[PDB]
Amino acid sequence: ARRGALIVLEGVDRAGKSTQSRKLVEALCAAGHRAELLRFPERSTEIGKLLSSYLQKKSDVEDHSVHLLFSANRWEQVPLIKEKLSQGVTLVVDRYAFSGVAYTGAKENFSLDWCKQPDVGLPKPDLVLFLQLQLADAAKRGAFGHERYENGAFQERALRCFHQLMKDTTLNWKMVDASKSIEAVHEDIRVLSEDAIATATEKPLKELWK
Amino acid sequence: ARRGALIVLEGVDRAGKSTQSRKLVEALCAAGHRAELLRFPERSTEIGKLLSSYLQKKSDVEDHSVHLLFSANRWEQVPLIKEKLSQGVTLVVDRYAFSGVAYTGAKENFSLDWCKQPDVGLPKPDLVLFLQLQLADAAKRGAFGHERYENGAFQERALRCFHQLMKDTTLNWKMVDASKSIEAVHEDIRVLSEDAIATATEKPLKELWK
Ligand SMILES: Nc1ncnc2c1ncn2[C@@H]1O[C@H](COP(=O)(O)OP(=O)(O)O)[C@@H](O)[C@H]1O
Ligand SMILES: Nc1ncnc2c1ncn2[C@@H]1O[C@H](COP(=O)(O)OP(=O)(O)O)[C@@H](O)[C@H]1O
Ligand SMILES: Cc1cn([C@H]2C[C@H](O)[C@@H](COP(=O)(O)O)O2)c(=O)[nH]c1=O
Ligand SMILES: Cc1cn([C@H]2C[C@H](O)[C@@H](COP(=O)(O)O)O2)c(=O)[nH]c1=O
Ligand SMILES: [Mg+2]
Ligand SMILES: [Mg+2]
Ligand SMILES: [Mg+2]
Repeated sequence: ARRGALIVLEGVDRAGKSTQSRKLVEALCAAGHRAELLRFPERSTEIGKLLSSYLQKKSDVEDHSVHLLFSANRWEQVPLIKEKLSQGVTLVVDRYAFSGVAYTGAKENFSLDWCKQPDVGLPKPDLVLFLQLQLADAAKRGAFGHERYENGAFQERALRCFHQLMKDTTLNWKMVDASKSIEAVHEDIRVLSEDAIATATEKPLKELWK
Repeated sequence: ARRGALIVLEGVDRAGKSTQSRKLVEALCAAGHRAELLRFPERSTEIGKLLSSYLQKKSDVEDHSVHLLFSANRWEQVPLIKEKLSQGVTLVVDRYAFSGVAYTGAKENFSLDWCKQPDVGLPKPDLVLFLQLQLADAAKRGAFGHERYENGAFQERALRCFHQLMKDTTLNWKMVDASKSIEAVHEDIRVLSEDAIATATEKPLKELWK
């Protein structure tokens, strides 16, 4: 059976990830692909609830612990991800391990190396779209929410960490100009996704960062 | 202020860790030290409950996720551990990161390296007592419990992983002949502990595996 592709959308807050992930799944399904939507954090699980409470500031969680919970929250979906891909379903994922490293990396004394380790071995995305736009342009998209990390200084530090990660050529990173209109960004992402879905059927799923 | 020592007790199931940890705290306090008892997993926290449910077989947890939860369960106590040690309190800990690596390492496809990473940077123990005894002798101490890992094949594989870890000379590992009587084992551990408490006041707390 021809496997589905694992496509991840990354970027800072308000980059358009959730909008574009939803629209990409809709468009791929309308074009005859079997595509499904996933997101991280997956706030529905027991770990997910801990993470949601933390992000809402309803609880405080030690920084290393929360970093590990974010990773554990990905691992608990790995059996499902592998099964779906093997069944031929393409998975469009709103955030993945890259957000995990970039957001914890925005905290002092968290090396990129330590942050990556827990996620070493996850299913490696076939395509990582980075929805690029200036933080000042993202800032024009209404106001910051009230969750943790939703402030200018944290986003700036997370973006710099994403830039560091984009130096890993082991991954198929594709820059997307996320400053355009919702429909224009969508078309760019959809074309990239269709190419990746066709090529993913030619090579086995690999392991991230290993 | 003269810091307390961080003393960890490790070993296979039924090696006497919990008995000896309790008795060591009692004896140190009776000798005028400020010593407190800790254990991992710390089953009282939100993460701890997840871990307890898993160990009781009330739930299944993906292996990488549970490994990370075990580590997160240590990290969430790090601020407390650091504060207590700095206040001069010696902490006697029933299991730590070594058990975390040895038990997950008993599962195929879990490298020692990947298992160590989440715990890299925890407070480094001043003394790691390994309560050594043949698994066949441990087996004579009543019957195996009903929790996960409480069977001969898993314990054998975990012991082999502990042997691998004991090759790290970066740690002050001390072998204890845990086959002796409760009181004899206790005296050996108590003498080792008193020496370590005196020397811990001379050097700062370090970071594990880094
Ligand atoms: N291309 C775009 N131009 C303008 N506003 C946009 C664009 N894409 C999304 N938005 C709006 O910006 C906000 C953030 O979009 P969202 O998709 O939720 O981003 P993210 O998940 O990256 O935070 C929402 O109000 C959304 O409607
Ligand atoms: N030295 C010893 N000799 C014989 N039985 C022992 C000894 N130490 C502990 N035990 C008994 O063995 C069992 C396991 O001891 P415990 O301290 O709970 O070990 P652990 O925490 O390593 O599983 C308990 O019934 C305990 O009373
Ligand atoms: C997936 C993931 C998200 N995050 C953050 C990024 C966002 O600030 C936050 C909520 O995500 P969201 O913006 O997609 O709703 O979680 C981490 O800190 N680590 C992670 O592993
Ligand atoms: C601390 C720790 C324990 N364990 C295991 C060892 C025991 O089988 C189990 C319950 O511990 P206990 O024997 O000390 O009650 O948890 C792990 O698998 N990982 C860990 O990080
Ligand atoms: Mg979003
Ligand atoms: Mg015990
Ligand atoms: Mg390494």
